[PDB]
Amino acid sequence: KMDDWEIPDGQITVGQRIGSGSFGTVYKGKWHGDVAVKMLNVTAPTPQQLQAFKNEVGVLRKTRHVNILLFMGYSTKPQLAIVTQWCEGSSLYHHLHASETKFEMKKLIDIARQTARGMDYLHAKSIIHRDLKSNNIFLHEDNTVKIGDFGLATESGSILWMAPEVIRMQDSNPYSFQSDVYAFGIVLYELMTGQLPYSNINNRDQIIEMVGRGSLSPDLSKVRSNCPKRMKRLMAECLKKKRDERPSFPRILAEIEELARELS
Amino acid sequence: KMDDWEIPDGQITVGQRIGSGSFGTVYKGKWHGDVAVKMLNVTAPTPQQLQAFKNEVGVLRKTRHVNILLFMGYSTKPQLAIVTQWCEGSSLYHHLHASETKFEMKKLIDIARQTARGMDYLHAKSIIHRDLKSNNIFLHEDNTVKIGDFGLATESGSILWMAPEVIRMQDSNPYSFQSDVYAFGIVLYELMTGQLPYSNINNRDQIIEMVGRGSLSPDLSKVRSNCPKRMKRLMAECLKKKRDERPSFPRILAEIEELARELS
Ligand SMILES: Cc1ccc(C(=O)Nc2ccc(CN3CCN(C)CC3)c(C(F)(F)F)c2)cc1C#Cc1cnc2cccnn12
Ligand SMILES: Cc1ccc(C(=O)Nc2ccc(CN3CCN(C)CC3)c(C(F)(F)F)c2)cc1C#Cc1cnc2cccnn12
Ligand SMILES: [N+]
Ligand SMILES: [N+]
Repeated sequence: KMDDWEIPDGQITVGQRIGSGSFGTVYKGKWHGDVAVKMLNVTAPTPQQLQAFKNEVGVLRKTRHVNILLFMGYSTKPQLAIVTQWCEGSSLYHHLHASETKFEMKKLIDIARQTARGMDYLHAKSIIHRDLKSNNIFLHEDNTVKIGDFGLATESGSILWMAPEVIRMQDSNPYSFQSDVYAFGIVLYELMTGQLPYSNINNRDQIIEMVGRGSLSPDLSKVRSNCPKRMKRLMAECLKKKRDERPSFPRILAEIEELARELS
Repeated sequence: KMDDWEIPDGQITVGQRIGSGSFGTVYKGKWHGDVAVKMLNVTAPTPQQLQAFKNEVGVLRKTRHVNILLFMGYSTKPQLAIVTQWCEGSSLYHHLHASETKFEMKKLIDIARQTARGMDYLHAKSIIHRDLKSNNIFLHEDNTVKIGDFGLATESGSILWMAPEVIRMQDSNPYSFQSDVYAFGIVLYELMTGQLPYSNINNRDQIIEMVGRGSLSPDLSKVRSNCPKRMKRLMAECLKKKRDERPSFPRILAEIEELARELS
């Protein structure tokens, strides 16, 4: 039952504020070591806010994997809050797009590989991320990928990871395993090029229209010269405009693991 | 309910055998990346073996902390098995007592600190380890302590970590939070001296008798010259012959965290 992960009031020490976001405000904290606490920052949660809290706790409780941010518990007083492990360092987004760090290809592949492990796990439990993007991939201790859904803005933007069908939305719910695969394709692009797609287009509404219609797609000729050819091909497959031509994660993971195994 | 963490048959790939032990046989495996699988290696589990399996799953399910080995799931077919994350490297025992590695003091303190985090967490949930010893402290990636209860023999032996009251056993069940604190004291000794206590005594039965009676205790004059004085004092307190003079983990952890914070 849910109360097994309830942390009684008074035990958590809230420290430095990290950021407010779409899912609450995040702090560093102490509770049997370092933790992160995401607070619903709100005077009277409505029943919808309560349901959403419950939903996040419910899904996080189903995850036990080294590449999924570790859920540790929740509290309902002093306020609504979710507690996770504390990750040191910063996001993949931060490393690629807003830092002097340039990773070696082995490391780039290892990041890809870990990210694929996490996603394969989530898909195996029928969990659809919907917000996979480099800013939701934390490089804990610069080494271990932790996927989360942090809701913190970068230093929609996020429309860069959306599959064509997600942008078009001609049915109610266009999200799927295959849409997460597309987003993962865009993370691969980021890794293998160092860049965000469509850097030479300055109108987010044209990017939206054009990706939706199939007239614009990421320029794969930009991948670095030492990107393995099978990586570039997998990326192309993850980015297929037609949802059902994209591969599934078990195959994605196996093929990346094969690339990583060869580079010693 | 328990079945939420059941992994269906066929999904796990069992690889290299690691060791048989007191709690089953351990293999490296693949399941959405690397895992360890501990197999009950047995043709017809008795009801006691089944209960013990359930007990291990039940306790491991209550743990979500970065310094407790991550439980991931179990199977009941092909055989009884528990699945955890795969730890790279080796045990603390291995590093201190059977390797060329000599750690710096900062690192030794950080190991102490992480181990204290894990133990404080387990005690906060009323979990008594009973087998805390350096061979049950894994240094994952040489950096992150993962406490488990692996049951694998080293390259009782384990009587070295037993508090006097545990050896004497004048009541049925001499185990407690305070007995885990003593064992942690002996891990501190290992860290700060590089050695097992009582290396100049070759009769395990005399060590047993004498620790039980209070006539023999670890020689703390052996700690390395750069061991902080407050560390040496905490170790002395964790090793108190009288159970109730030993500190609790919240205090143990706070004082180690204070030592670690000062060394930058
Ligand atoms: C305190 C906290 C609480 C919660 C979460 C959080 O990630 N929530 C989460 C919600 C849902 C899902 C899965 N769903 C996605 C939606 N989808 C519709 C359904 C499936 C997942 C996922 F991991 F499974 F992806 C995570 C993160 C933080 C953090 C933190 C933290 C830790 N270190 C640092 C360092 C700097 C900054 N922050 N930080
Ligand atoms: C597959 C597997 C399954 C289970 C366990 C296991 O640790 N079980 C466990 C049972 C009980 C308890 C707590 N109780 C102690 C008793 N006490 C009476 C009650 C409280 C805990 C603890 F972590 F909480 F301590 C752990 C470990 C392995 C492993 C592995 C593995 C992973 N990487 C490697 C690399 C090399 C070798 N092995 N390996
Ligand atoms: N990082
Ligand atoms: N290690």
